[PDB]
Amino acid sequence: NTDEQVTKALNLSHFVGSALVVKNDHVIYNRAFGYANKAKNQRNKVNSKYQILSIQKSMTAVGIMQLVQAGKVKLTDPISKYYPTLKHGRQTTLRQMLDMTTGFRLKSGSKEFLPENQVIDFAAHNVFYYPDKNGIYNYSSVNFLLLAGIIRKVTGQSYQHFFTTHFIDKLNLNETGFLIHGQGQDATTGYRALADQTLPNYDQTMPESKSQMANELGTGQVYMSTADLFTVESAILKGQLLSKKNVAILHTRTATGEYGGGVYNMSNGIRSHGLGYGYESSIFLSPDGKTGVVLMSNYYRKAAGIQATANKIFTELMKG
Repeated sequence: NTDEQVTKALNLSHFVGSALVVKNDHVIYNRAFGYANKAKNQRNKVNSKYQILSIQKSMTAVGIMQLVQAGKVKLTDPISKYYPTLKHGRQTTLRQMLDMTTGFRLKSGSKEFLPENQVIDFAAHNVFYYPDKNGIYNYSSVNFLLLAGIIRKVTGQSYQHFFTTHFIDKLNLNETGFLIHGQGQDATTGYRALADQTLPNYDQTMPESKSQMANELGTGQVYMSTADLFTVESAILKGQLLSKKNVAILHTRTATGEYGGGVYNMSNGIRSHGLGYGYESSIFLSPDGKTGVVLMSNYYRKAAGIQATANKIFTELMKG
């Protein structure tokens, strides 16, 4: 029984959050564990909202590739086309930015809360360039912040506007939004764990300032339910937002990394993972978008990471 084996694996890892498993487009597991907000005695629910974190990068990537399908950008474009004031790494292509094969890094964003255009400007002006990292896989969030800046520049509207129109309104997502506006009903709280902690105690909540939220432009500023996250990633692989031909060009690994077009590309589908602000997010999805696992947790513990758990579940699920 899938339910017994998934529940046992989630209990063993002291899972806190919501868990979703889908096999051939049928939900075969949908359960929540522990507390959304311990002080208010609010349990996590299957439709609770959690931070998608870096999994938002897969959606920023699709936004870029939509602009490619519409003939407004090319993947061979240099970053200097969109950011003419850059001194260094000007030849870096949109393709590299999408694959995390750039030498760009932003050490930190602004300490103040800034509107989108000033976040983008802060990045363009403070980003460091390491020539040694050019062309080789290295995770660097600023790549996707700068890609969200390209969406803004090309469209003449906000990234929030792009995201709301192209995902939230488009797929009728009822548990999806930006954290900066508040989660609303069935909100979760992020909890801070210690390095060695496995057992949830809800001792410490984890702060996130409005500046931190603004600084996650394109990279990790959105909440979703498990269902909403599965809807989006499934819709992508199924050709609902972008041609399947363009999905395959986007989701192409590199010589040095599985990562390609905002996801990790494996032999048996895709993986995306997020960490931050007390949260962890994990999705594993089959190539056809019909089989996979979403775990989202508001109580990240290094010593009880949810990605290993999702991976184990997914590996078994894909055996049949």
